[PDB]
Amino acid sequence: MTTTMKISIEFLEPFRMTKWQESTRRNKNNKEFVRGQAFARWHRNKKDNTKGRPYITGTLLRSAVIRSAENLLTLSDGKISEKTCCPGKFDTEDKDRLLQLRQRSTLRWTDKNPCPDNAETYCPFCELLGRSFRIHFGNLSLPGKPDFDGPKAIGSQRVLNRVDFKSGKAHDFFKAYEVDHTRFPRFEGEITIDNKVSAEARKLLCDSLKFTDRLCGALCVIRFDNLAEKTAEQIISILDDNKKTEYTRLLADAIRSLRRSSKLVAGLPKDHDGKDDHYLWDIGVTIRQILTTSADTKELKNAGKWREFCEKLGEALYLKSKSVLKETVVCGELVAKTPFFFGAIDEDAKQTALQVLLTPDNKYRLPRSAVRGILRRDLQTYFDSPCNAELGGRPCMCKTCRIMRGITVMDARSEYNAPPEIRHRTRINPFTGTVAEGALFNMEVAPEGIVFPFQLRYRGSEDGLPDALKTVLKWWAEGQAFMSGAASTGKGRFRMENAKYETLDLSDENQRNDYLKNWGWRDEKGLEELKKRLNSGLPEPGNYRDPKWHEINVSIEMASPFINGDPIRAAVDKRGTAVVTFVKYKAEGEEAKPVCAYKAESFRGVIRSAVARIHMEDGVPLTELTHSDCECLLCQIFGSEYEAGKIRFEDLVFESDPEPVTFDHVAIDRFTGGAAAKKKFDDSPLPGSPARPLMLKGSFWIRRDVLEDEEYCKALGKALADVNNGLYPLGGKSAIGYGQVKSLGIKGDDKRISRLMNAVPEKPKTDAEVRIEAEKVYYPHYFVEPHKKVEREEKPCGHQKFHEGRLTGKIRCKLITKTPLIVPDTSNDDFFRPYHKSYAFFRLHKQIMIPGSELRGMVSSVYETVTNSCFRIFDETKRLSWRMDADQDFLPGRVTADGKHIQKFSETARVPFYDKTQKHFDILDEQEIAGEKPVRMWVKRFIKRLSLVDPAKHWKRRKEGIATFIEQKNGSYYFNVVTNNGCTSFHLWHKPDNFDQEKLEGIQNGEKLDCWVRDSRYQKAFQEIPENDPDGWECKEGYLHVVGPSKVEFSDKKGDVINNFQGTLPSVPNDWKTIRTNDFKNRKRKNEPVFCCEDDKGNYYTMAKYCETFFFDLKENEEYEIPEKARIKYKELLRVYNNNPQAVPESVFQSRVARENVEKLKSGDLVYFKHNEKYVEDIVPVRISRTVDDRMIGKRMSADLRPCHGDWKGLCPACRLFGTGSYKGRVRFGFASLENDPEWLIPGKNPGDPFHGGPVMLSLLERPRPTWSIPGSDNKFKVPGRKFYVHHHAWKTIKDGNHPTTGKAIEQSPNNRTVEALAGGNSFSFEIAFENLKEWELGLLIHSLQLEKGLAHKLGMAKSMGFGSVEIDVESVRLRKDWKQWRNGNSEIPNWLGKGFAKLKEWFRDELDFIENLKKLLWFPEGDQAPRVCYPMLRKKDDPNGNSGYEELKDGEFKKEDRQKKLTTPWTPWASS
RNA sequence: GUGAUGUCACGGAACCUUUGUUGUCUUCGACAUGGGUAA
RNA sequence: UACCCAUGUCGAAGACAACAAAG
Ligand SMILES: [Zn+2]
Ligand SMILES: [Zn+2]
Ligand SMILES: [Zn+2]
Ligand SMILES: [Zn+2]
Repeated sequence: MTTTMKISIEFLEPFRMTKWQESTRRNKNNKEFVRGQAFARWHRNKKDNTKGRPYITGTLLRSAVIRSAENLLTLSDGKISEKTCCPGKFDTEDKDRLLQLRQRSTLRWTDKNPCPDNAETYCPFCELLGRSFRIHFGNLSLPGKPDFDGPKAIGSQRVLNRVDFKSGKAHDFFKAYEVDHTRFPRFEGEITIDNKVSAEARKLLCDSLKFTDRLCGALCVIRFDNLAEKTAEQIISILDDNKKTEYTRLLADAIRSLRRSSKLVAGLPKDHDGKDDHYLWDIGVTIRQILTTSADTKELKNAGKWREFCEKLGEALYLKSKSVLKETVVCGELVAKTPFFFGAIDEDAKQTALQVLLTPDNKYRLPRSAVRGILRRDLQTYFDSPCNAELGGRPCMCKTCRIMRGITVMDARSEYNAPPEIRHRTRINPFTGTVAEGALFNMEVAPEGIVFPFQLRYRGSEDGLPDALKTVLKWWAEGQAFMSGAASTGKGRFRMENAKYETLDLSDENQRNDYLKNWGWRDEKGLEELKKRLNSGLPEPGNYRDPKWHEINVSIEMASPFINGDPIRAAVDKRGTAVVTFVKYKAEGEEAKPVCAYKAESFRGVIRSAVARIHMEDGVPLTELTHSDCECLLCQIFGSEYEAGKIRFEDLVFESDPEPVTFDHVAIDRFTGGAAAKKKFDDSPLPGSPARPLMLKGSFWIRRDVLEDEEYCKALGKALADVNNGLYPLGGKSAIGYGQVKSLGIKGDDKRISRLMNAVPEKPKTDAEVRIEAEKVYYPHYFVEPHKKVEREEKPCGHQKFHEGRLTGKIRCKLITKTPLIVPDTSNDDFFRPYHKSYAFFRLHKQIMIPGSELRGMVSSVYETVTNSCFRIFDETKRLSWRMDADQDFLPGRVTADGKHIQKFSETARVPFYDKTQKHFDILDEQEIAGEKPVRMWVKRFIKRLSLVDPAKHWKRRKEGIATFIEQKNGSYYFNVVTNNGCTSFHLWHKPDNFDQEKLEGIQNGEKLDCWVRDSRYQKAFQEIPENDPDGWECKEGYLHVVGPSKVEFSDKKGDVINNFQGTLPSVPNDWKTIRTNDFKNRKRKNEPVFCCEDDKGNYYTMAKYCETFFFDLKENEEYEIPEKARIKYKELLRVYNNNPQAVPESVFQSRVARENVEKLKSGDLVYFKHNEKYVEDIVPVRISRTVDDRMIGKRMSADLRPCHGDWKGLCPACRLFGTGSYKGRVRFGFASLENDPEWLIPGKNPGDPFHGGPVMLSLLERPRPTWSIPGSDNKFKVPGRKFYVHHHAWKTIKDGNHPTTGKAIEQSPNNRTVEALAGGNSFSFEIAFENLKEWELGLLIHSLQLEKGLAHKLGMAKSMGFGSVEIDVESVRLRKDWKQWRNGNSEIPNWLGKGFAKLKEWFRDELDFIENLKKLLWFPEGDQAPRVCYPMLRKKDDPNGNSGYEELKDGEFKKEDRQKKLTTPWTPWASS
């Protein structure tokens, strides 16, 4: 006789579920199992499989109901209905049977004895306990009994740590499964109640069910009545096929960044010319096309679906890369004033190192655990007493724990669901100034401005909230709620807003019953009614305590460009650039606004370095200290791995919205003087200049106790003063003038910290002498042959501190132009044009200036020559090659079926193919033409010519014989000649012998006559014996070498041979096998057959080759193997053939190697080869072809002169001063600013604006040719030296349209430049910042700058044609004696120069000849002295002046034997004239 | 799928430390092609 | 198997090297 009451539990928060465990561990000795006794449980349908279902025990529900009953009986003085309850019986004989025992105190409401063990009737409380089944609680299950694969199908495990209060660092953690109430809100069950129980027991059960507010860690209401995989495979296959796997990770991070929107697919960058040949997105179908067809797929039209697709694809690519009781309700919103980071790692998401916590539907989550932890920390801070409570046991009774036992906080989420942003973070090596090994990672960051609903309920005996809670909530109201991790980088600062508080008296019977009836107004509907009763504001704490953190505002003025780089954003950005500045997102509504900001991590690192460089502990600078378990200044101010820091830097944002500009850079090879291979690049920094300085303003929070301390204030003041003196540039690429701090100023410190922030020798006369003759013509560039000794002895000083005896400061110099100067703005190529590229001068904010990178390059090139050093930029991997001449050792051969052997054909013959004397093309198969199948062709090696008259009147070896005349036709005689006493009889046709045929004109058929026969070399083969000469043909089997009609001459202007062509010029045929000879270059003798044609693309073609080859007499016994060196040389030859700008525009006239893009040597190939012993030296595909050098170009140079590899071989003085990849340089080159209004070379069109200038056209600036200075493969030829262009006044001649060498004209072209030049007399002032420079280093830098009276520099564009001669005068030197004191060093300059020259004497005692050579290359022409300098022309027939061209110079003056000495002796003429 | 006269698990901040940075003159002249002739 | 040269056009580089998380 029982009745069933059905119950339902609805969860308002994600609830906690336990990990499944077998019955062997379900005991009292397992910590993990007993920890989850208050959580939901997971069942197994079978023990082996994880397929199961979540359930809630009836025991947990019963315990919660009993606790609520205790509370209700306490609030009603033990009275339920008209009966009084007993104090309750909680006393068990067998303590062991109880899995757990109560460790909280039991509420007490009466002094009576508990009910008797055996009694006729029991109080309602005892009936509810179960002493009077009577009331049985059944397990609650999901409705419908659904099955799930496993716990991870319904929930995700999360880590919850425990943080020490004093240190701020965690020391332990535990995990639990969180199941979202959105997916699984309701659990249903039943309670079986016996009919004999009293009505008061049922009333108490109902009241306790309605009073139970939490269960399984969540607030609850109890009521009783393929494509991504395929895309990844395709992308990986495309990368594998094209050998572009090194771009995989960059493609994994970029594609992942596409998860924000599919619109980014159309916004992907293109090539530099606007075409779809981007080096990343057009690798292939292409990757861009794959992403395009994935974007508009019907499946991925939803934003969430596209985000999931992008995340899965990025992950796949990354893996490929490897009594009195009151309740106060406070409702408001927590708003993020900074980015925040609640850490939670997904094990299946390995692409991001640091991740934020999200809901299953990708909403940002403000967890309840973090809010409780922050509340406890803030209360402990308020009380100034840490809670020394250990886990487990009876509850702690401190002031904090008492407050926390009445506190309930709702877990919160946000409507905003955009994916988090990814930030790059690194750690710098203090000694090298570069990044440390392995210190590169990325962090997920949630945007600022996200709003979370916030509800806090406090249940306690006080009238309202305690004073501690009031003060903590007022701290949070002032925006000092630091909730999340990564606080030192200014993350996780919230402000509580729209706060309302209301107290409900649960002691009142009416209020208690109202609370019970409405379930405490904790559900979504109940909160709506409750919030109407809430009153705005917060209680004012009587004993209010000030917040522990104080805000200090920083304002930085930088008169220079700035960049905080982000390469992935650039890889995705619409405008193709190598790197772009960092941009963050802030949340507005459901949208994200991107803004440019200086990362808080970078500013924190710079400030920390500034503090550490000037301070040292116990004789050791703070940087060198291990910073483990120490009390040093750096750990006190900034924290360490042991404890949290007392300072927190926020992101500094730039005022206004400065849009970034694009600066191009190219590395200049020190040998060739031109662009180094692959070293062309872009940068997109924020533009800054003295005209419009960047203003970077932000805040950082410092703890009050530090701001009170005098020593910390003094340390921060000295560091910020050194930053204020420009000692610490912000951002990257400061070596080229970026991010120079003009001024720093802090506010809000009450002046505690800011109180600390507050004749040059004449150029020496030169000794250099250069004699110039007006007749002589000199070369544009010469080479300084360097001294063999490059000093690697010194070790580079670290950037960790300033050193005694070393000089730090700034050099202000005046750079003067002595000739026109050209520095182009290459972002736009149409400044002087309405194609022919035309560049404006370099201007920043419409101010003419020289970027620091060009000045740095020029000064570094001079410095590498003053002190002998390595060639810092040099393409060592280049392989030189030359063309053969018509002058033997190459022999025919066929590559065997193995592929590692080539046999040797004994003989070759010329088989006419493209003339009208045979039908070989018709009577040969494709396989025979290709050389696959052997063919039988008659060959003749000697033809016979005869004279009727005995040799006279003009052979040297003739055999006389009897000619029997057969016939005469076509004007040519025909007779069978029998000679060698009848041994050899052959039929031959004969041309009329001049002055001889007339004597014997009489034609007798069957005659006998006297003749003399000679043999001539006629090495030709035909498949069928020709009818004219059916004698002396030997049938031989061999292979046909057919490379096509390759020997061709293509001219824009009509050549002599094609001009005399009679008829109409035919079209170029598509099939190269149909090409037939149409004319003869020597028509008189019917030789040199030629095929002439004309086309629009290539103008006139003249193909003079009519014979293919026939390889016969193969030597199968003889073979030669192919070394890998020969194979790589042949591959280089093939790539040079295929990558040929000057190739003929018709592929029919190209060889089979070039017209069919032969990428490798394969089996069956017929080639020429030269060999040594049993291995092949060189292989060529045609008769006259390319010769490839065996060694790299860098081998032609001494190893001491090669670029330093770091990993410290050591460092040269110039590499030491300017830095390498592993060592940061100690010099920073700022932008030179033009002092006055510019005197220009050419005034522009409009006289209204005088600052702008007019166009001028340079001649063709062509690629430097290393093969000229290096005449060939001989080891005698070396790298002559470092190229330095001489000073000359060809700019005057080329100011008109006069070519430098010729002067005929300079017409526009699609391959030349137009520029505006700063005429001579322009004055710039610039500053070079240096740190830790020796005396001789400063002296030699000054010498490199000033040079001597009579010298100059060359800077900018078109140095060969007289442009860019500039001079530098050192104006002033400021030296950093101390952080507070600076003194001038103009009196110390002579000592600097003397010590530098003494160091030069030490290094090179009397071998300073290079200096003089450099000096002669730096010598500037005196008055009444104008040398003439120009490159030669191709040939003398192209030069009106009559000077010898390159073809006439390679033999003669600049012959291979003496070209190097001519080019290594400065100012050496190449034309006497 | 929990036992039952005793479960503070709202008893526990995934927390602390790290500079997207180092190096690079928007520069610049001789090369490309393969045969033809031996009346 | 031994000589002989003939033709006059043409852009190149477009990022590279390193770190890809540790304590
Ligand atoms: Zn009782
Ligand atoms: Zn406590
Ligand atoms: Zn320390
Ligand atoms: Zn070096």
